[PDB]
Amino acid sequence: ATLDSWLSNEATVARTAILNNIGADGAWVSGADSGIVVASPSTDNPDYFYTWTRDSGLVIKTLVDLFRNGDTDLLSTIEHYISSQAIIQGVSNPSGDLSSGGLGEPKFNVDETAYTGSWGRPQRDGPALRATAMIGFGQWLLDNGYTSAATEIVWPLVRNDLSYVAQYWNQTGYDLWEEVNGSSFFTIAVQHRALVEGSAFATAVGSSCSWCDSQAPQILCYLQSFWTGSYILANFDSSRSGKDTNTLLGSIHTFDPEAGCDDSTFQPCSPRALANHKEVVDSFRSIYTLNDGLSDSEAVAVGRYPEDSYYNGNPWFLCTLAAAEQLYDALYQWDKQGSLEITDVSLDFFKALYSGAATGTYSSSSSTYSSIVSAVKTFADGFVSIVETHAASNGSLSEQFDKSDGDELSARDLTWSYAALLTANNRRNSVVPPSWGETSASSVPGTCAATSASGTYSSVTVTSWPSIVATG
Ligand SMILES: *[C@@H]1O[C@H](CO)[C@@H](O[C@@H]2O[C@H](CO)[C@@H](O[C@@H]3O[C@H](CO[C@H]4O[C@H](CO[C@H]5O[C@H](CO)[C@@H](O)[C@H](O)[C@@H]5O)[C@@H](O)[C@H](O[C@H]5O[C@H](CO)[C@@H](O)[C@H](O)[C@@H]5O)[C@@H]4O)[C@@H](O)[C@H](O[C@H]4O[C@H](CO)[C@@H](O)[C@H](O)[C@@H]4O[C@H]4O[C@H](CO)[C@@H](O)[C@H](O)[C@@H]4O[C@H]4O[C@H](CO)[C@@H](O)[C@H](O)[C@@H]4O)[C@@H]3O)[C@H](O)[C@H]2NC(C)=O)[C@H](O)[C@H]1NC(C)=O
Ligand SMILES: *[C@@H]1O[C@H](CO)[C@@H](O[C@@H]2O[C@H](CO)[C@@H](O[C@@H]3O[C@H](CO)[C@@H](O)[C@H](O[C@H]4O[C@H](CO)[C@@H](O)[C@H](O)[C@@H]4O[C@H]4O[C@H](CO)[C@@H](O)[C@H](O)[C@@H]4O)[C@@H]3O)[C@H](O)[C@H]2NC(C)=O)[C@H](O)[C@H]1NC(C)=O
Ligand SMILES: C[C@H]1O[C@H](O[C@H]2[C@H](O)[C@@H](O)[C@@H](O[C@H]3[C@H](O)[C@@H](O)[C@@H](O)O[C@@H]3CO)O[C@@H]2CO)[C@H](O)[C@@H](O)[C@@H]1N[C@H]1C[C@H](CO)[C@@H](O)[C@H](O)[C@H]1O
Ligand SMILES: *[C@H]1O[C@H](CO)[C@@H](O)[C@H](O)[C@@H]1O
Ligand SMILES: *[C@H]1O[C@H](CO)[C@@H](O)[C@H](O)[C@@H]1O
Ligand SMILES: *[C@H]1O[C@H](CO)[C@@H](O)[C@H](O)[C@@H]1O
Ligand SMILES: *[C@H]1O[C@H](CO)[C@@H](O)[C@H](O)[C@@H]1O
Ligand SMILES: *[C@H]1O[C@H](CO)[C@@H](O)[C@H](O)[C@@H]1O
Ligand SMILES: *[C@H]1O[C@H](CO)[C@@H](O)[C@H](O)[C@@H]1O
Ligand SMILES: *[C@H]1O[C@H](CO)[C@@H](O)[C@H](O)[C@@H]1O
Ligand SMILES: *[C@H]1O[C@H](CO)[C@@H](O)[C@H](O)[C@@H]1O
Ligand SMILES: *[C@H]1O[C@H](CO)[C@@H](O)[C@H](O)[C@@H]1O
Ligand SMILES: *[C@H]1O[C@H](CO)[C@@H](O)[C@H](O)[C@@H]1O
Repeated sequence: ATLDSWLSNEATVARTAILNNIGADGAWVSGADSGIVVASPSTDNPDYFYTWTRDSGLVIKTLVDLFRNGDTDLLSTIEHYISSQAIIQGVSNPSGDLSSGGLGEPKFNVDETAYTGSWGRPQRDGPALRATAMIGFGQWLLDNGYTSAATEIVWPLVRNDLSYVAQYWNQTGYDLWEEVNGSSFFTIAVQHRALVEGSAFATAVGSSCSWCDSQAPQILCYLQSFWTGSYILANFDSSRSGKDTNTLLGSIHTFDPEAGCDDSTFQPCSPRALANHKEVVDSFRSIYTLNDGLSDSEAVAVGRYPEDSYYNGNPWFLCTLAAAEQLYDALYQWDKQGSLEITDVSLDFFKALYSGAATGTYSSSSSTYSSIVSAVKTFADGFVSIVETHAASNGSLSEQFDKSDGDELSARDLTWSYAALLTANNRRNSVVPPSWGETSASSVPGTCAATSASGTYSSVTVTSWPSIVATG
């Protein structure tokens, strides 16, 4: 259809736009140092001309996955990013130094200097996201015979971030939206993932991560507290409803293609994540004029949380895309398992799309399965069509689009918007990321403990990169 063709062209635009926003040769961000991912080229109203640890880590993980799938030209970009982080980790900033909390700093200036003004800090998701981005590249290096680069450059950088996560996971901080000082779902979810794949990577390079091992099960134990019985609470210490796309992002960014529909890790197809999907998406149905007249079986424009007032509270391209991505992931999981189960917890999600839905197990050859997957795919594509409808004529994607008229607003050419388009398109095409080991990390301890483990910190100096030749 036109969505299919639009997506193919948009994937090309998205890749180009991301590169334009990375220093020091990116066309839109002159001034940014080598390997520095800039959030948006907007220098004023709003000023997003900074580098955030979260946006950078999410964008680089996307590029690493494209690279591993054959986009070999991205090699230099990834190397520059890793080199830049060896420096950033050691930059003294308002959150502290390398070994005293500095790794939790949310953003830095594009020239690698500290941002010293007031900001919601620290944001503890950053080190976890950066670790996940680097581990993926480290895995490729190991697999392709560049052991020294993996052991001497990547591992030591990752070791710093993993130590930060194990030491401070059980402390409050700001959420991914940089507004709530408390304990956040997305953050705890990505931290659990990071420690698990961090331990595997440490073993692979001939080292160890005892703090990853002792803390991962405890983070998972705590993660269970976020389930309210009807949806996933986005944050503790908040007065809001708790319905927030923060939870959809937590699910899609911790999606493991080898995982079943596991409730303990909130996988995309788990009953808990499906129930949550409907609760979150439904919260935007009556608050945006853009959604007027749409039925419960139709996709709608999705924002961050219903109480949002940032730029008056509007839908976000990356949030609308996350709503579609969780469903593409679920379709993949059901297909791989050869069945789909409907439980009392997820019944409402299914009933809204297929009125004949009833609890039970449906094999992939059954009529019910066929009806449900068709309806889910159409629903998911619906979210992507809304994005297509409001993207600029040349493919530009801003941070937000107007709740009433759909015009683009806030930061223009937002790097994260482009990465979210790339991942949603990939999942739609059944292109999935490497597994992180969820199948051996979904067991919940019988008793949760408020605890931590201190790892180790050491400054890394990147002398040089071996002449890596990527072909495939
Ligand atoms: C698809 O097509 C679109 C349309 O062409 C493409 O988007 C355009 O892309 C160009 C870049 O190629 C952007 O140019 C920059 O513009 C800003 C100014 O932007 C503001 O003003 C614009 C014009 O307003 C006037 O005209 C319009 C239309 O007639 C009218 O509506 C308005 O009322 C007014 O009369 C606005 O259009 C623009 O709006 C957009 O952005 C908003 C905020 O993000 C957003 O909310 C809106 O929805 C809208 O999207 C906005 O209000 C210039 O400041 C900027 O200039 C810098 O960069 C150029 C090089 O690109 C350089 O020559 C300049 O010297 C300057 O350099 C500084 O900034 C750079 C980073 O941006 C940095 O690298 C430099 O080192 C330097 O930085 C230093 O100085 C700054 C000083 O503040 C400091 O902060 C730094 O720290 C540092 O010291 C560009 O000229 C267009 O804005 C943009 N247009 C739109 C509509 O988005 C799109 O890219 C295409 N997509 C694809 C995939 O191809
Ligand atoms: C450090 O780790 C320890 C160990 O894991 C953490 O301790 C656990 O903390 C959770 C969260 O506080 C706690 O769960 C609460 O248990 C209470 C009963 O024992 C519940 O009454 C409480 O209810 C809230 O959460 C429900 C979902 O579980 C919601 O349905 C309900 O509406 C409540 O949420 C509202 O109220 C809270 C107030 O707590 C508010 O913050 C929310 O925004 C919302 O308005 C919880 O279920 C566990 O009992 C604790 N476990 C142990 C062993 O002590 C500790 O929190 C961690 N600290 C940090 C900073 O990470
Ligand atoms: C770029 C972010 O801009 C906003 O965040 C600022 C906000 O404007 C400030 O007012 C202040 O917010 C404080 C509240 O005023 C106060 O009531 C209480 O909530 O504490 C907060 C924090 O001190 O600081 C924050 C920054 O911490 C906006 O609200 C954020 O959502 C914006 N973040 C987005 C952009 C960024 C880069 O692309 C993304 O990483 C992030 O996920 C986005 O949400
Ligand atoms: C998640 O991982 C646990 C082990 O930690 C398994 O028991 C479970 O079945 C799922 O694979
Ligand atoms: C599954 O595994 C976890 C550790 O990963 C245990 O804590 C739990 O008790 C169960 O054996
Ligand atoms: C947190 O608590 C655990 C036990 O609950 C310890 O093993 C750890 O050293 C830290 O004190
Ligand atoms: C993490 O925090 C615990 C306290 O909960 C300490 O015991 C540990 O040494 C580390 O600092
Ligand atoms: C936690 O504690 C260890 C020692 O117990 C330190 O090496 C680490 O830097 C952090 O302070
Ligand atoms: C923690 O452990 C690392 C790795 O052994 C040391 O290099 C560091 O100095 C600290 O003692
Ligand atoms: C801690 O570890 C780093 C990484 O190997 C070294 O660069 C530093 O000198 C210290 O031994
Ligand atoms: C590790 O940290 C030191 C400062 O302690 C820096 O000089 C180095 O560049 C790296 O960031
Ligand atoms: C990397 O190594 C250099 C020395 O070669 C240190 O100065 C730096 O702090 C980091 O340990
Ligand atoms: C690259 O190699 C030099 C060799 O002298 C080290 O000093 C530096 O710390 C980095 O590992």
